[PDB]
Amino acid sequence: RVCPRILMECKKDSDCLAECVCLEHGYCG
Repeated sequence: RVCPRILMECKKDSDCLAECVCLEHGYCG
């Protein structure tokens, strides 16, 4: 669950850092 909250758009899970994931709204979370 290592995922600091950082408002950023994402195209896929890899676009985000740490174990964060890309939700449907198109942002990491």
